[PDB]
Amino acid sequence: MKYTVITGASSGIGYETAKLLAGKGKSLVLVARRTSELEKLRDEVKQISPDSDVILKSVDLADNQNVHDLYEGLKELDIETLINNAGFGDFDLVQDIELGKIEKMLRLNIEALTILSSLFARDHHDIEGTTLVNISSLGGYRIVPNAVTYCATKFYVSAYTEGLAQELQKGGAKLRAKVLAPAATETEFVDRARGEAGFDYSKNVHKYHTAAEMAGFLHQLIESDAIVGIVDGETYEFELRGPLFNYAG
Amino acid sequence: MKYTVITGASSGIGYETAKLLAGKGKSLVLVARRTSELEKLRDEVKQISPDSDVILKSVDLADNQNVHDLYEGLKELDIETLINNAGFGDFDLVQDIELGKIEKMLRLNIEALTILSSLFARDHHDIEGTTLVNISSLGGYRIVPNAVTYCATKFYVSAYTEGLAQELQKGGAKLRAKVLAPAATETEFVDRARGEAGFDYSKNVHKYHTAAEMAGFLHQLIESDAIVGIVDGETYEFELRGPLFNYAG
Repeated sequence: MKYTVITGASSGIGYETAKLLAGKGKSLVLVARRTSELEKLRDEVKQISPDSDVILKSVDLADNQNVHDLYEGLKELDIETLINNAGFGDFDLVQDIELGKIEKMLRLNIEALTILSSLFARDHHDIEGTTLVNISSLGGYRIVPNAVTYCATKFYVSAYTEGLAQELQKGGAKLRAKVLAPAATETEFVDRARGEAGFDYSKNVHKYHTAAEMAGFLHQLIESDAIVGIVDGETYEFELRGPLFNYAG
Repeated sequence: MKYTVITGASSGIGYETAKLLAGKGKSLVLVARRTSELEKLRDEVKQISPDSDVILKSVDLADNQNVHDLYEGLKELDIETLINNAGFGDFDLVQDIELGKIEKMLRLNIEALTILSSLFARDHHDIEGTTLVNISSLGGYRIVPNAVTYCATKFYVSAYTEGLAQELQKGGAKLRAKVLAPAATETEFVDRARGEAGFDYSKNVHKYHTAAEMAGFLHQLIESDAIVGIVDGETYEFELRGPLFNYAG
């Protein structure tokens, strides 16, 4: 009846978020390219919550028109939450990057996120109980060597979302906007970012959250009054906080 | 024989930079859409410096292919400096924006700048005497109400450029990357951002630099060892300094 839209639902944080919210009886619109994985997730959602309605959207969100079309197709649904989670990364020096991939990364991590945020805001700003959650990274607040382009995309996500969140608050909007900033999380991110499958976090990363743990944090952020949900890089504690960037409003 | 590439040369900061560097006897590649204004600038550059060679590129940089084709066409030139100055803004709430314009803004402010930075770095990283200068904004370090999307584009430019600059330094590169962050500057920026010609800074803005003053700052940043050239929002003093963002390298 009321729906949560999750982009990048087919694996990782998005997948676990779907499973967690199914635990709360929510209906879901699950968006990704991998139809097969979406269908697997759907089965798992329905096992957790038989009365959850699930809508699958097999869509490449790296195309701006595809994003517009996606949103237009939801017009007959009551969306209470929209989660802009689809995204990927890259490891390489700038002088070494493949522009096809980096261009796509800009279209996905920045453009698709801006298009859906904008369209959601346009027709949810005055609707009670609505929430926009954009997924940045701790890398959207502090730069990581060998990941400059990706970090920059997340600085965009962080600044955009903090700006939007404060615009809505100050303008008396009913819509709330939030930003999740994970650190290391065990998903397919490293595999896609290095361009080779089967990275093992247990044998390569000293500190990381599971995707299930990150989904829990995401849920805590939604239910909170805080704008920012960020993992501390030193302690790996999850912190609900106010905007981190300077704001001239 | 050695060239400075200036994007957005047809008005504002870019225009004044061309005239200043002409004063230094430099040769120029001037890029923009307005052929007529490019030719006017060319006349003025030649009046300042008859021995400066001037190459004009009438190009819409909001199309990624056009940016690639632009760069490939300079292959026979010796580029010592590339300035990613083309860009525009918008004033409006997120819920009120026009997606065509904001989509274009992402393609120009973010994508064209990334493409040219990446391409320049690819074949200049080890070349003595080369400089990349990306034009951000004071709004790429502090968020301005009613300009959230644009500010996010400039947080991208700031983080990308600081990240790149540090990557190059840490890696022993000969190439130097810099970021200029103007505050209010008397250009066509307000006209294009409100979608309304004829804005008068003298009667509407308490503090602003002229485009000529900002060109001078730009020149000081190139000659400096500093990564960041930023205008103080309270004093409007120009400061040469190091990265502002948290960096983990």
